[PDB]
Amino acid sequence: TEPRIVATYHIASDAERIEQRALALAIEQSVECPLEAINIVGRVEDVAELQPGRYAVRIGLAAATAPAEPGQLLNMLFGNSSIQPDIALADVELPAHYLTAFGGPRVGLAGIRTLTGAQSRALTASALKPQGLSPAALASIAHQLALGGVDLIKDDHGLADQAFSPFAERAAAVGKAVREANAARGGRTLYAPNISGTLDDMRRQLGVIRDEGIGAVLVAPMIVGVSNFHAIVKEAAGLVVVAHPAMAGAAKIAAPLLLGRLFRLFGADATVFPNYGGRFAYSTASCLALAQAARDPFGKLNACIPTPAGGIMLQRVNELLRFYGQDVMLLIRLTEQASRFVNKVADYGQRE
Amino acid sequence: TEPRIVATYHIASDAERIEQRALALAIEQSVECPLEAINIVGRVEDVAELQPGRYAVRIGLAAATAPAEPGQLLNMLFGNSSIQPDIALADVELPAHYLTAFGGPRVGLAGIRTLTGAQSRALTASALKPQGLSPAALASIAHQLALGGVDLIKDDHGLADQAFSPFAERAAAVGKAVREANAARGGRTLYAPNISGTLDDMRRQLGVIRDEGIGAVLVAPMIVGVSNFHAIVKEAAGLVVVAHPAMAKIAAPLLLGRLFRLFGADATVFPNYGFAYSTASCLALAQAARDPFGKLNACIPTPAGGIMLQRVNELLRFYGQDVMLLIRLTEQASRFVNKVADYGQRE
Repeated sequence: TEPRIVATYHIASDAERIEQRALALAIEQSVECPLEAINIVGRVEDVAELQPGRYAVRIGLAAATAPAEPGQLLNMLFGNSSIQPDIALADVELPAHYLTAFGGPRVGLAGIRTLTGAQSRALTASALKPQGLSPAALASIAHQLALGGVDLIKDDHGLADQAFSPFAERAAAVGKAVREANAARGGRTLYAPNISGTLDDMRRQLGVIRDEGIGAVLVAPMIVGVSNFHAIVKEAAGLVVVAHPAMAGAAKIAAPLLLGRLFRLFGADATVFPNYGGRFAYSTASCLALAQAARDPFGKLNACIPTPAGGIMLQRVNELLRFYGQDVMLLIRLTEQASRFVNKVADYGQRE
Repeated sequence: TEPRIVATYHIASDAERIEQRALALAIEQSVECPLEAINIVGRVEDVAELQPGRYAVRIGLAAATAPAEPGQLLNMLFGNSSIQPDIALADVELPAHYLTAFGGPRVGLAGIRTLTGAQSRALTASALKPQGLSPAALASIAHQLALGGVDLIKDDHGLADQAFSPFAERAAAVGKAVREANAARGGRTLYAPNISGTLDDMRRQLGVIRDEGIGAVLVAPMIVGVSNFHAIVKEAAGLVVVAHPAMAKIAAPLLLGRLFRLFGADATVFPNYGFAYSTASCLALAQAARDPFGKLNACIPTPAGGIMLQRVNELLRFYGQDVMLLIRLTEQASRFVNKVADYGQRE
């Protein structure tokens, strides 16, 4: 008897129709047949009331149907049900063999700490914006940020391979600028350029990263396909792999499960998400759960650093470090103001 | 002045906050900067009240930010905003150069008609289920379906490369069985096996399809990444490319109809109103798939649902005959196929 995947879904339904709805869900994410058309059919393990009108439903899905293949796993978890308006995928309990197969973060929270020199303090990141800029202007900005002691500099997630500032030219100009800053200040700032397109495009761009001696990379798994994201993770070669959540909301998969657990499972070393109280609508509950899914014990897998983003000002730093603890990377006269932020973070939870 | 992409979004907002929300939208899908941090910024071209609490917002996005690269285009259209709960992407008006570059369906509605032998009638499809059967048992089902004159046989979208029926073994067994059936009844039934995994996995599986002489392929673009779906379309070599909506808030007509078509889908599967799709949405999806769209071929809308013998005439009145309805197996199959063939002709 092979152990099942237990997926938890949240369903908007009545008490009258919830039992029926749950069975239909088991079918939809299994054989997708009437029973008359027929170990493989999904089992309704449990139905619980979260509150009136909203249920949690545990479904046992035959592992046979979903090999350790990211796309196919997602397919069996939520492929068809994603089209329904009354359902969200909330959590997934995978058999241990899935965790070993996928392998999780290759560098992880501990690895990034070592690379950046952040022993115990929280880390800092910034993005290169706006995307209209030439690689030189982007480079100049990166230089100022890195001069300020920021741990990780990432591309705007919108930056890809535009004539504006083609990937090759941008990675060179920026990576060069970050190195120079590191040398002058004795820094260990990382740069994560955004790789894009087909798997062919992504590997070519990874080629440039490696050739330029760049130490990190940014990828939006839900854009490029999780199966390809995972493939790149396996080719990353000690690079810090930073995941971005672009298009993660297109289907109703809960953020903590997706950006936290699944992204981590597939190989993300850091994972970007909109902080509560930022421009987006994540609850504090969700942000905390996301952080925990990224960090907490999960088989033998490395932790992934939660990387919150939003209106993160000098005034928010202590709040966020109280909220998240110090195992977090906060994403926010440039060099001066950057140093201000960096020093505020470093000073957290130590003697005045 | 290069023409902009004009994306239309639907927003849940009040009259007091809508103008502001619209501006923030324009920024979010553009520079994603405060203005203090800086023709790239998105332009709010128009704001209109659909119903109280619901606005349609037209945003002019600089084409330079979104090359003709499927993933990146989706990125700039809705990457970030897909995270927000108050917005949906409803339509997109692309500069003609986008249509030319992507190329649309290589076979199209006309081409599938020719391959299938369906001159003017609606077409028919069925899926191989349940998942978990051996390649031989799947093959046997395929044979019975094809014997009934069904135009296209697709893998269950859930079928991939599982141990119980590996892609190579399934494609061979099922492809053979469909050919047999064809030779026996003088048929032209197509088989579309589901390809998946990484782009490497997809090309290997595509290689098996071509080696087996199979005439179609099934792909879920939102699973495999639209950029890779489009890469496969360019390698499909005259195979009918059938899109499946697995993992598809982008409005269904825009995504399954227009965008899938744009990227190269020759047929597009979607849940019929008869899931939660409205009749309005199903009709619009059909139209997005079929109607004039630059010089691009039409993509055949392929509705799926509890489509029964008693539903055929309804659905053909609804969609017209440029449609492929998805749904003693041979006797009951033949009965569906003949019903479809008989629609809108003299008794």
